[PDB]
Amino acid sequence: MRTCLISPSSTPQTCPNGQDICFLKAQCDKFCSIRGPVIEQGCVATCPQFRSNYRSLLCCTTDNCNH
Amino acid sequence: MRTCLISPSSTPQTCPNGQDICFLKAQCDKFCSIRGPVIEQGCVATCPQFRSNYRSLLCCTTDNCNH
Repeated sequence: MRTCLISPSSTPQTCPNGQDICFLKAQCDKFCSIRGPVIEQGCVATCPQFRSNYRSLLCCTTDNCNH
Repeated sequence: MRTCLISPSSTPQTCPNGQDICFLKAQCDKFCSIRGPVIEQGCVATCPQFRSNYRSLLCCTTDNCNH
């Protein structure tokens, strides 16, 4: 069913079977002071658990909602 | 220190000690199409779990990011 925006181009793509949630994740690694968070967009079966190094995490259930 | 928006007024509120995450949950009633999801915003210690009636869940760690 679901189509989501995918990294790195933020282009809409069909989700793999069993993954009906779109996500947008901004996470800081050891290099956040050099280049800021890495942005990841994709499909998931379950909204990921929030981590202490996430600037933000959006999970949503409308097509291409993860922007 | 963390400040988050609180529903329904989009009011910035100082989070209590131990709550460093702002969240926005968009949750649908049984009939959602006319008025859209109910938007709940606040401070929280841990990002909430995603539920079967959620159109979106956002967790973030910058002041007033939960919009």
